[PDB]
Amino acid sequence: SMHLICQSGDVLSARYEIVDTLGEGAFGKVVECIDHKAGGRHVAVKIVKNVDRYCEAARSEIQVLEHLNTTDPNSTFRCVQMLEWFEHHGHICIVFELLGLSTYDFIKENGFLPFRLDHIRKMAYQICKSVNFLHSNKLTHTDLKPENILFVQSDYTEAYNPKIKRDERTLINPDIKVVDFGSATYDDEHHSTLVSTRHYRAPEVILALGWSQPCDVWSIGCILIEYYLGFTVFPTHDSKEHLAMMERILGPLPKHMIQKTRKRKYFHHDRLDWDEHSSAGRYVSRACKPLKEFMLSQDVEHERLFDLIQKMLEYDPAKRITLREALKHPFFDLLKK
Ligand SMILES: Nc1ncnc2c1c(I)cn2[C@@H]1O[C@H](CO)[C@@H](O)[C@H]1O
Repeated sequence: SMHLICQSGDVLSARYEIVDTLGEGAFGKVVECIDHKAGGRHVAVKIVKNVDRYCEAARSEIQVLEHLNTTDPNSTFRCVQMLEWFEHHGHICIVFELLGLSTYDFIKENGFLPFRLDHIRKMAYQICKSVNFLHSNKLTHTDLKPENILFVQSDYTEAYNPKIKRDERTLINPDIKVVDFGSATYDDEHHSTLVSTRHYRAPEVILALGWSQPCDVWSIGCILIEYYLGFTVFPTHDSKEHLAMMERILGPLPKHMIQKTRKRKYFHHDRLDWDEHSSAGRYVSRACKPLKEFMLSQDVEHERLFDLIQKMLEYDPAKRITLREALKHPFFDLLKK
């Protein structure tokens, strides 16, 4: 059991002393450690469950990272640096540079308040650039979400905010890196139709129409909205409900995608088989609404962000904006000189 080897004070590989837990996922956990063979430098160690599927994903992640960290040794494109890996009591352990809080945890610890728009702009730009780098190297991440975007330094300043009537944390440096390459898939590898359920899943994934780089762009759209609102606009883990939410926010799915899907169960006469008047249906109607109605201001920068988000949430992955195009969107003009 992981609990036997992941506690504060334990030593891994005769080297890494566990300080505390940084975070957890399906795979196991990530712990901060003091590296006694590198002068006491603190690092992050990802301790992977001794379970086939996660061992496999960990081996894949290692191969992806060897490739990315070799192609981009200075982390210009902001993928986390893997320092090494080892085994410990049958657990794969991957050692990474220590980063700050995930963008998820920062939001959580700031009372679910959104990020300020200028930070959203910088972070969005970096995410697009980082993931575009992956896209340039024939990779799709597939598991982009706020937990997998981390601040390089999550240090903040804190003031009372009269407008919200609560104390607010403001981030000092919004620079990020992307983590978790355990699902990342190369173009020449099999893109399994089977993908497991998230808030950040693209419609082509849910409908098993095949996926590739565009599914990442969808996820990034979901992320940006969450950064803007402080909460997710797809809070479900049921697929059909997810599709009903999409329809409420973005309009009906394209007929041609509905026609092509193997997932006939969701539909009836090429319309989503969804009772709006069920208790779940009434929840979807009242919680979800057309995308633009989530805007907190009509100011032009808000309108620019939402225009980009809308393009990232194009249903048809063949028509969805690419990250290469996203990087030229007007929302990013303020970052250029
Ligand atoms: N290198 C790192 N430095 C600091 N924290 C890290 C990492 C990595 I790799 C992951 N995490 C934390 O663990 C959570 C699940 O991966 C993430 O969501 C995050 O909270």
